[PDB]
Amino acid sequence: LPKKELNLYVGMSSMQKKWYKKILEKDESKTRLLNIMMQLRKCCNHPYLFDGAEPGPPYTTDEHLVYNAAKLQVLDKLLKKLKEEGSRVLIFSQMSRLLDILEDYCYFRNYEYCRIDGSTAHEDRIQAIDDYNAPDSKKFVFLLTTRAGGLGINLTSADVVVLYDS
DNA sequence: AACCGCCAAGGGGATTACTCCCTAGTCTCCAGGCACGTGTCAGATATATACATCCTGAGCGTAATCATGGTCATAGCTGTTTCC
Repeated sequence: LPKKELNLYVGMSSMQKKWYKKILEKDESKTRLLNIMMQLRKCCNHPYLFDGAEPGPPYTTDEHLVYNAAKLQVLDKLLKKLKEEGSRVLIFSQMSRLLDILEDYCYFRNYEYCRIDGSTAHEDRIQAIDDYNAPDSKKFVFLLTTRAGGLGINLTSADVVVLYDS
């Protein structure tokens, strides 16, 4: 059985277009751009990563996060579809900090999962893998990094794997 | 949460060649600024008064202390009662 591949070209969120211009035109201000590569990469990845895109002193946790994000709207659609389809999904990303927001947004949707990140533990890696690969595991999603997570482990219990970033 | 390894990629510091035009040296020139006389004014001088202010009690207020009274507690005395 082969594998399918689709590249979900989604438009960059209009809400963060303010800050994306604020990065291109150097408009928010008075910070580093020593690696314009990464700065645009983080804005390409997620807006709240720039330390002030989340204005709330209580830091509200609601649909605004998926609202202000370009990708998570398609993610929310695909998570709803794959939940009914029973697809056991794996998510890969580069920024461990971004995964915190996904961990927070996983809490919002109340999914079971296990978060493996660079330098979590030794026994925690084993146990989180076991719970995810446990038979009939309801851990519908699985947070994982890119350069720390997928270098030899087998996840045949899963079928669909999604990249947040390239 | 520092440390350390790791990872790729712009980024700008380095190097080479060249051009050029601006500053240097000279040189001609002259009036600006510096010495050189001089009066006048604004600080210095010399009193006198006005005033602030400190000093030390003139006195006044305040509290601290001793005096003084009243009051209650306890002890002593005796009268009453009951018992043999």
